[PDB]
Amino acid sequence: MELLKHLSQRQYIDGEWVESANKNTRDIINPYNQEVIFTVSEGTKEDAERAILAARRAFESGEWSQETAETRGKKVRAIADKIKEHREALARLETLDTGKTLEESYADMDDIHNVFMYFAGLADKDGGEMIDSPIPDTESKIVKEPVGVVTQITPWNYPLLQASWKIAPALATGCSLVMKPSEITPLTTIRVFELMEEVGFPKGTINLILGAGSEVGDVMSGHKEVDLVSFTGGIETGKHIMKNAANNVTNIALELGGKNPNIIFDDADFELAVDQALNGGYFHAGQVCSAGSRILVQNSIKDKFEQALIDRVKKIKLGNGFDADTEMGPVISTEHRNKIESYMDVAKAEGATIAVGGKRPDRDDLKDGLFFEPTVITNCDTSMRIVQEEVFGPVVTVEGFETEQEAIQLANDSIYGLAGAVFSKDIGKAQRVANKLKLGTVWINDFHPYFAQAPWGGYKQSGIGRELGKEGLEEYLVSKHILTNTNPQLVNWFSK
Amino acid sequence: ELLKHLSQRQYIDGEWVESANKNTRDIINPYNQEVIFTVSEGTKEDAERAILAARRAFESGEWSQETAETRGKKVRAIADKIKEHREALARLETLDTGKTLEESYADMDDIHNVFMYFAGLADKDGGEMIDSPIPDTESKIVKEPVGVVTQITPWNYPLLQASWKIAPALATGCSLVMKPSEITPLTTIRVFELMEEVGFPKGTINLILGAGSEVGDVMSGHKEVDLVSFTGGIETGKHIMKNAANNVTNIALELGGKNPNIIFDDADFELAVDQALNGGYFHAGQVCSAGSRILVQNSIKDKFEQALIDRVKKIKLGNGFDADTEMGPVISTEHRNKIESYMDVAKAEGATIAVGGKRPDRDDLKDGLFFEPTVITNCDTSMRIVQEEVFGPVVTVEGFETEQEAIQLANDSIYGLAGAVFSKDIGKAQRVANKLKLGTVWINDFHPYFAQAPWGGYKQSGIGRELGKEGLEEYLVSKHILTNTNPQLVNWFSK
Amino acid sequence: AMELLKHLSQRQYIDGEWVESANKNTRDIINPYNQEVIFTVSEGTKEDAERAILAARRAFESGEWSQETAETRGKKVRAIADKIKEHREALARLETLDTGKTLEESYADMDDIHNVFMYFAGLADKDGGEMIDSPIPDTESKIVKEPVGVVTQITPWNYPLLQASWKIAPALATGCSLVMKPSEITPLTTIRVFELMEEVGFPKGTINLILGAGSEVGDVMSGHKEVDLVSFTGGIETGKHIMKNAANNVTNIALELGGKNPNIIFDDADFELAVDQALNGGYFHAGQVCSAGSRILVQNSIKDKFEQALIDRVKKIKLGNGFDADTEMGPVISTEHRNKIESYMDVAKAEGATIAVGGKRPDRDDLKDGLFFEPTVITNCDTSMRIVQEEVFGPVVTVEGFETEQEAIQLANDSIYGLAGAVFSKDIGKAQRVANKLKLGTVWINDFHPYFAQAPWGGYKQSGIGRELGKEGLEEYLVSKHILTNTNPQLVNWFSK
Amino acid sequence: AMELLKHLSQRQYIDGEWVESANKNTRDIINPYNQEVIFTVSEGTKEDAERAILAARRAFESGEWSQETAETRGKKVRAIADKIKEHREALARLETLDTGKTLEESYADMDDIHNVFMYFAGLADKDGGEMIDSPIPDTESKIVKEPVGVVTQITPWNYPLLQASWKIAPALATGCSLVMKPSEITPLTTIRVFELMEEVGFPKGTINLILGAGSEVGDVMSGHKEVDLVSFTGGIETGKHIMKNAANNVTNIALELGGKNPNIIFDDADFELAVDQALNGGYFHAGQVCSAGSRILVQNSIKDKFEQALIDRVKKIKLGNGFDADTEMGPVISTEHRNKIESYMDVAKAEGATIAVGGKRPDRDDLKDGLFFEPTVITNCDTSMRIVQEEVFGPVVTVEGFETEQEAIQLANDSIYGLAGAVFSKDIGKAQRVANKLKLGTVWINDFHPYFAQAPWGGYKQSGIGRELGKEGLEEYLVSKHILTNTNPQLVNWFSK
Ligand code: NA
Ligand code: NA
Ligand code: NA
Ligand code: NA
Repeated sequence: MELLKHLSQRQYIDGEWVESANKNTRDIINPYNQEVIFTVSEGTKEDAERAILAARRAFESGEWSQETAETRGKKVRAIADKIKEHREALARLETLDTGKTLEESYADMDDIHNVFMYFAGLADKDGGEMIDSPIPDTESKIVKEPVGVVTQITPWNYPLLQASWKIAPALATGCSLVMKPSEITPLTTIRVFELMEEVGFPKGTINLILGAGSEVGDVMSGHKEVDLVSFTGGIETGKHIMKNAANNVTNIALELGGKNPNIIFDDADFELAVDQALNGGYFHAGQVCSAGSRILVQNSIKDKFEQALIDRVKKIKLGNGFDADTEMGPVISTEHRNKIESYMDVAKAEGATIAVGGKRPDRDDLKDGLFFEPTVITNCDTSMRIVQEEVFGPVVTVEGFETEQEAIQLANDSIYGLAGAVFSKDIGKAQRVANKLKLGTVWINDFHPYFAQAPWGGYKQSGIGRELGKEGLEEYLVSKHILTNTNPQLVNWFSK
Repeated sequence: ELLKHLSQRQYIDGEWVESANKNTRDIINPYNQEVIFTVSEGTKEDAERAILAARRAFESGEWSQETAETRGKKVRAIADKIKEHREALARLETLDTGKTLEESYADMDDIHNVFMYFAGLADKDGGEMIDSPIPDTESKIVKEPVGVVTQITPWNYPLLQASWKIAPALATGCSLVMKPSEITPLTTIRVFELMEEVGFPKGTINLILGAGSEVGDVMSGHKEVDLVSFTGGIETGKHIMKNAANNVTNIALELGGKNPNIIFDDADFELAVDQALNGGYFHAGQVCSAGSRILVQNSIKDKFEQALIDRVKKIKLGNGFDADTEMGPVISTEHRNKIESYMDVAKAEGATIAVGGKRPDRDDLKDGLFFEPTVITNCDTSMRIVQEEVFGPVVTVEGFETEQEAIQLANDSIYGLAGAVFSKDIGKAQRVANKLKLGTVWINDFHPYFAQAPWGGYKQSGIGRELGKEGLEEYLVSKHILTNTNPQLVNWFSK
Repeated sequence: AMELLKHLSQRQYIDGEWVESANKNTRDIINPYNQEVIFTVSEGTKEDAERAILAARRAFESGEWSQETAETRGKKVRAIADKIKEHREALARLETLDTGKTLEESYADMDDIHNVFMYFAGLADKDGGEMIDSPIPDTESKIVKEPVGVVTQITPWNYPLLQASWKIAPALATGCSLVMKPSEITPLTTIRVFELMEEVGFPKGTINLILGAGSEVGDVMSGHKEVDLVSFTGGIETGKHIMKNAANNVTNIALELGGKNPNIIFDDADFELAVDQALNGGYFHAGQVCSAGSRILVQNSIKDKFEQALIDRVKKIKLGNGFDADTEMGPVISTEHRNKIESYMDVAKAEGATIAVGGKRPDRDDLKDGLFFEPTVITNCDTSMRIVQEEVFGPVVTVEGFETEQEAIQLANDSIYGLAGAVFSKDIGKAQRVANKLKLGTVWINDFHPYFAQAPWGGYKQSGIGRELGKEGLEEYLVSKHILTNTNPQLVNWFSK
Repeated sequence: AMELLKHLSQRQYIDGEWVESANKNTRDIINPYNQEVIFTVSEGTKEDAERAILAARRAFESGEWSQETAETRGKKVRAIADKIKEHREALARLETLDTGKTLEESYADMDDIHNVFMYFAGLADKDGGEMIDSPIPDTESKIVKEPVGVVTQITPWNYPLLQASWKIAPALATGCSLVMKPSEITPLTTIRVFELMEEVGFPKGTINLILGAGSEVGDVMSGHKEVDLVSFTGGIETGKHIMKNAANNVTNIALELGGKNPNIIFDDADFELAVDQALNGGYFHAGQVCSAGSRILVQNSIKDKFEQALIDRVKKIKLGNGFDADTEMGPVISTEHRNKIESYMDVAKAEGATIAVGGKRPDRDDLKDGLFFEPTVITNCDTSMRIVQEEVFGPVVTVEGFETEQEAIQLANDSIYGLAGAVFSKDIGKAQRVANKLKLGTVWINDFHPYFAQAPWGGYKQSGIGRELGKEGLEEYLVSKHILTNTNPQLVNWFSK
């Protein structure tokens, strides 16, 4: 690729592109063919610490934290414009690094532009409140300040998208940040740091660490100079991060995936429900925190639905994300493919049926890549691990339900709470169901939509906090009550 | 006499019940160390049963789907019962905690106002309509009760801290399980009796009594809890947060502070002396926001120290029920011993105990848990006595030269709860206030808090806020409902 | 209620004192059920109104209420709420005696009035303004919300105390001083609420009650230089006059002027529900409701079925005394109003519309002395007609057909009004599409009539200006002030030295 | 700027087309520096204004802009902002040519205008309404915020493009259709911004520009039945007339009418700062500012010192061409306006005040052909005088003394106006006390003149109705609709079956 020839291979710490302190590197792979496409620095825990201290120094200097909100918004808008300027190259880089189709990558770049633009526009819209004090002769106000130094850890599935959800509000509010992308997908994050450097930020305001979570993650979540740890990734890693953050009573924001229900009533638009069940299950080979992996279909149409879904799954076009005909790319890594494979064994052992798929494809052009066939698992129930646990692959389970009440009970019967859908032409019924689902986002007759204007996050074990919207911006602010006594008098409680 | 009718049991799923193992605990009055009452000492199985009842009640919808307006009326009824029983409640609080009766009356007036504020807020939101960027879609954000909440309160202001938690939980439609400090359960039992009189669906409210070491882990680590709200010591709070991580549970923590009281040379001097005493010694300094760290400008430091010391010598110690008392005892033998151990630390580090620093030897104080009001001088920021929260009737005094030095010293702690700036130059006070990393800053005052404004800490003083609209938000969760009003097939996957 | 009258004040309330009219003029108040004089009250002069406004101003400038804490103001408003509930029975009876509506309707009003006061009591201390992130370095920018000032409040005869509560509650919660004048023909419950407010206690001049003819004191109330907001609920022609008067001092105006409210019924509506709600929309309080569903728009496919069902039910509506439990519809308010409704029947027929049922005064012996008018359905009409375009404010509905969803919307929006309306359909998606396109302040989906303190109420187009109820209602009683402090002021040195 | 004119449109913009007046009439535009005709534009008719309003209505109902996503509407408003910055130099020159103010003042306006459009671009998609916790079981209650509808916008001659931006930005951000008419004497930058908006692209009829006499088209713009909001910035007498016309259709009005703005200087103010800011308050744009500090209130203890210092500086103010870098104050806007200012000097003297300096046209050769009026200080005056009570809107200040903080507040509030004012004192607590008591929409503490898009601007009392700028400014362009859905509808069964 033309693009890689000019892309930085280094970390960005305190205004400089720097190698790892130990000079180590890591080879980055294209999951389509398992070929090494780039080599980047693999940073140390001391590099992460230096970045955090630089972020703290920059925060205390006030160069960004005391800049006007209006000016901060103009700089965030400049980032947005660079994303659009470089839309094609960024999308290509994301497809090369993550394997998803170019069309999916273009959608991400449009969303990223809009995320930065939304937060640019929100930057100067709310500085706090005046309170009508209950104490005569006092003035009470609540001022909103940037939370401080923030550490930000992003996942491999949508690297630049998830990075934008964190960077945009942090910069808009005046925070300093240290970001570490997934060790296996750093390309677009490196590129966005180049673009941010072009816009221009005070030294130490933005920092990029590259490397293994196992090497630098503990410093990023446990350092005393951090005010907020924002992590998007796996549940076990998230819980560890939160336990680390507790050592300094540090604010945490977590987005950890889900077991997202796709509820299809017998009065759904049937062909729409089939289309959206495929979309829910198989976009990005199901490697989506909000993938519709748990299909709940009304008993009366269950057989019809399974036959239609299976017939379509057999036609899904696997291939290179750069090829126009491809509908589904490979999964991200050998380890991840192996995990998906292990879940097939679990499903069968529990008594479920692998109705279609469940193996690596044999076709010659797919043999060198990390492909896994789109899969439908039938004859399963809520007690099963395959239904309860997040596989994060191109796999859906299908369960039947008899009544609206049973659909709700089954949908809520998981440890998760991120997103889900209800399909029915009876909008009143869909609305009743939506109000009873313990999910951060519920779609009525759709699957997948998210946008900067609305908060995204989970109930239960799917996370803590929200990203996007006004609530997303609030994670990056802290409230201070300043109370002035305008006619102070001695209390005279203690003897004189 | 009040005690003769007070319940001795836990309240679980609409019934007053003993501990599952029939264990009990004797409650002590710190003024004389006498046993005043005996209550059930619950088990982790009792706490679990309460959590499961709260969950069942939440899912039934009897409270969670009640109208917000009606929920507000019930919260207002609790407020009115607090006022109705103000006398008895104040007396119980002084008996249990040792603070003066006048301090307890002030608490009861505040508690009435906390409930009343949240009663009035209950029906004032609901969420937002969003202008969706996707044509032919409707986007709304609904605010729902967070769910089942566990609430753990401290021994210093038991009913006040209980009200900060109960009021928004009930206003929003949550179910709750509360556990007061094992050593100070009396007013919390009484408020449960009063809430039962108001009337709530079975399982909506539950009271567990017992050791944090026995039931705290289940209250913070149970899968059916959606929010853990804890007010207490830093080490316990960290543990609670680690437990809450097991189920990715929301946490709200209020953990105390090392709160600065910054006195400039242009402060109203007698006001600053009065407020330094108030900051340091109300409730024998057992206040999350006590002004234990006095920072005074160098040019008036000597004058200030002499004035403060002279006043400290006159502070009247005694029974909280006696009107002349200005400062009562500290809470327990263990707590007094901890304060005593800090005096040893201070001297070993090279600081000066300028006045106090020991138990008083006056006949009427000998049987109680008294500790003299104390001033520590000749200390600096590197010392443990300056950095660590003693939570007793002790203040340190450090000098500073410039406004910049005052800010640097004030911010040089792991904490961030509250603090004050005293200066007749309001512009200067405002500049300092904007630079202090504290949840509340008072200009020419010390101690004020109220339901209308959020309270909480930066840094290691906590996570989240109590009081105000932000306090209510801890008890809500957002749901984005997106309806596609003209759905079309995407036709991405081949047919 | 006649026993309640033995203790009710007959006077105005000005600057903390119950006072008669300056010229000792009075007015006899009538019960519309039997046209009997039930009470006599003071009929104030324009000088009395001026004295009340000046007292309100003096009180406002003293700060005793305007600078009271918001939390305390809220407690006082809550005290009023509690008095409404305490006196629910007597107030409901007084309202039925004065206005003629059923006692059950009056009880519902009193429950609502309690909730209005309680809502605003709870809202009183929940704002104060905002801190702005200033774009100018070394400045502090804040927006403080203050009471608007002195407010004049003019209420209608249909729901006197309810409409009074909508104005009084936010005015007191925010710290304004007010001067209220109820409809000259229905002052009873307003006098009573002033007695109750006095019991709670407010600073002298904070609340004032003028009694009398809009033709005598209305110009002073809308045109005085010391007034900051004129809030009027009533007829369109009077409202326009009030607004023109208010312009003389560039005074804020809040107006609620009624409507021609559509009740849109699709062929997939729950049919019996739609018939029930069309009756409710048309005939509660004899149709004397700002939001009455006087304009029924029914899908052509079910128009004949609907008209027959509605007409059959209208024939069964029970007319009588509002105090009698069997009564479903009381009389209209006055001779003048009944005559106006009657004149509309002539207009309808001359335009070619059909009076399908009703359209006259009833003859029954027990109804002959009262101001009764039969519930009426007008059919075979179209949007070009005066009977369809103009607000009759009586127990009368028109019925028009529509073919499509698009035509329903076009017809519903083809009026000068914009207050409220409904859409009936089991297809909630369709109902939502229609609701988004109706130019109305409130749209009900599968309901008719609901309003409550938590949500703003008011009209698009000629139905009004501004909103009452909700947070927006409170905002009518506030004014914003931007205070900008330069914390490091420097000379500009633009002009030569 | 004369080269810029060679490419500038001379026509109105109606329903997507640049068009002449229906009667082919034109108007010559003058440069106040030399009274030379610099451009000739169409002078539209009342039928042109009506056609624009009908086009705006048609466009609104088509939904092309009103139903466009808020995010996309914001992007288009941002595009306007970027064009203002792109064309900053030419626009600033055009504004100085048309209005006479200094080029440096015009550059500052263009920077502000960019920021106004950018603020509203960023606000466009940040609301939408509220979800309400309904008090009725089994109902859903929401408040949707919609564009108000069709808006007419009338701007003043002092800051034409700035005032235009305050109106255009929120109207387009919210999805309204608009019809704008700039001051007949200063249309240049408004024509230019319409060219720039056309480049960005809006649906046909969404934006319209009428050019002409308020006396010819103002009545249609304020009195047409298809208008939902009339937004006017200008003189008090015209504003009152506009409000009275708007009343004919119960149309929302937003007015900004100027003020008698106090500049309060305590004896503990930074003295040289107060002198600098008194000059700035009085004489920027030759005092032709809605918020000019024309009414100086100075503590008696320093009044003599202050008057002498102010007068000595006023004598040094440099008058000249706004294009010349040394000029500090340009000419006034027109012959009629200069004559009005002159007539006030006669009034002042007849009332017993002293013209301490200025009060006449300057004689210098390079100023003789222009509409210059000397910077003037009037002393020995009091609150009872017309010169103190009435807005001159020229390069003139009055000076009155006060003894105490209480007297400063009483005098400052003793006018019919309520737009802006300042308090100068190093005692910030005192300045805050005074600021809280001044009945003014904006109060500056130790500053004079600041305004910005982030904070609302507008007047108490006769200075206006409503606010421009900030979130409140956006709200003038929105309307609330309460949609209440009954999710389990049941028959009421009130009326007999
Ligand atoms: Na969670
Ligand atoms: Na913290
Ligand atoms: Na209107
Ligand atoms: Na006004």
